[PDB]
Amino acid sequence: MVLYFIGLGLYDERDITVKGLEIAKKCDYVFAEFYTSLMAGTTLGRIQKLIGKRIRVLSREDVELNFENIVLPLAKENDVAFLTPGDPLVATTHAELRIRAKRAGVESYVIHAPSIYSAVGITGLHIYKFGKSATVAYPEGNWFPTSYYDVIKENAERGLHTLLFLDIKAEKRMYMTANEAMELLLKVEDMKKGGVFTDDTLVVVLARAGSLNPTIRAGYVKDLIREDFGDPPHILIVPGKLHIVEAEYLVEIAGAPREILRVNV
Amino acid sequence: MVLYFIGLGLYDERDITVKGLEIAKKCDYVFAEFYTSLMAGTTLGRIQKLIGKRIRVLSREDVELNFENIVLPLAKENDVAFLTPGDPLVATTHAELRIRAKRAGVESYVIHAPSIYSAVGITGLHIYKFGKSATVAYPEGNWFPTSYYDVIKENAERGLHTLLFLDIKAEKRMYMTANEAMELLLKVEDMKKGGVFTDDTLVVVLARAGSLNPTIRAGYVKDLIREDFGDPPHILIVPGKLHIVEAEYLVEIAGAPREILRVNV
Ligand SMILES: Nc1ncnc2c1ncn2[C@@H]1O[C@H](CSCC[C@H](N)C(=O)O)[C@@H](O)[C@H]1O
Repeated sequence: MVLYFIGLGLYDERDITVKGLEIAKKCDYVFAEFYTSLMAGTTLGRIQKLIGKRIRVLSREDVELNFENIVLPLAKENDVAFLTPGDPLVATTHAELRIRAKRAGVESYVIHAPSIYSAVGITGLHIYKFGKSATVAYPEGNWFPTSYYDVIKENAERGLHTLLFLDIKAEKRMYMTANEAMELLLKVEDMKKGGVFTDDTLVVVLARAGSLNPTIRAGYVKDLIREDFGDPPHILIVPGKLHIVEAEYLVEIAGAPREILRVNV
Repeated sequence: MVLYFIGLGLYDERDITVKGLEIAKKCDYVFAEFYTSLMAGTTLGRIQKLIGKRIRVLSREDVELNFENIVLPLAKENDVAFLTPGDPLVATTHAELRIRAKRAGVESYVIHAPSIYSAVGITGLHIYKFGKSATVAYPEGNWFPTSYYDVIKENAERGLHTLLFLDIKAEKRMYMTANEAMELLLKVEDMKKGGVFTDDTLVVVLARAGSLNPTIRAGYVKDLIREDFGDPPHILIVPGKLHIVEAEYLVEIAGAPREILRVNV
């Protein structure tokens, strides 16, 4: 009669909360989705070993089209867990699943976990200064989406930071790198000429948040565009004007050039 | 030797990540602060029992004025952990503490935990649509903070949602309720008269996120301003223009008036 939405956290199998783990262990059935994002620091096998139960993986179609035929029927007479990378319901499509549960007469509860949305606090940038967020999508064929560029423009003009989620082909486990994102943005700039993203733009790259050894780097595009930030996942942030405290953290912790202390504050 | 900043999560001792728990258990000294937020579902004793270590609680003065005199000295020859509610670097000034650690020649690591900043996803509002955030602070003496009103105005004009952290005076055991925040906002509205926050404004309240049964309510200020949302902590949200699915979730899950389903595109 109960469905638990449980977050797995940021990077590996230990990023789930104690609450999430203990509840998952006592569930009769455990399902999981890895299409909204991936858990780069672990494997399905390691998550399964930790929880001590078979993990039934579901595709985007299984969920979006058949959630009520696959998960809810069992949740009706058993305790069922639905694992998701990060924090449940951050992904835009997850919320509606609780309405499906209600419609089916199934109680649902949410067990939170760390999300990249909040983990970016490790960049030293003040969380309250983050504006609207966006996703940088790979252009394909004759389609060249650029809405993320406008998001940066609107946040930056108001002195706000912009969190940029990078494209991920979950199924193929292929990640867009911060370098690729920077090239795209430079390409978009050359087309819109909005003076939003150039070689002189200060950016912050956060890779493998959740790991004990994430890569946190800050600097100008001209210098970071060909830098190796390590294995995925990568997150790109275009900060707005900096509070001196934010700048000092970027210099001392993220290796930012001293120049940001006088150019970006 | 090393210093770990470990988040404890949203509501109780089990909101800590497995990674955080396993590391805390092996530290030589464990310190913590409980003034940045309120964990309403646990006690110091329960946290101490879970980690199996005595926890030395520090006050705001201890941290802000003497972190480098109380904590860092021990981290030079021991493994030390500093625990905090929620995520250690969200809506706190703890990031600066990493700079102090560096200058003291101490390596520091960050272990994330569920944060209210991302847990708001449980309201059904799209996380990427949240703009700049703000804090509603208690007026003191002749000083009456009003910056949060302008943040709402700015976000709303862009169609973005506004997350409002509510004030806390830990040593006095005072936790601002959503009701008190709404009352303060109505007063700022009468002063600035910008039509930003009125009796007809739609708001969302999230109380005790992290618990299995948090209070999630949506409705007009005139109806919710006197409603009992239960024990603190509370967070207040002023949505921008709603997507149809956001409205559906607020109606189905947060008990919002069915009329909001009819969005004015
Ligand atoms: N479980 C919870 N439910 C509702 N609001 C919460 C909450 N935890 C924190 N808050 C809100 O956030 C304020 C503290 S701000 C510090 C937040 C913390 N670092 C985190 O990551 O969550 C509180 O006064 C309250 O308004």
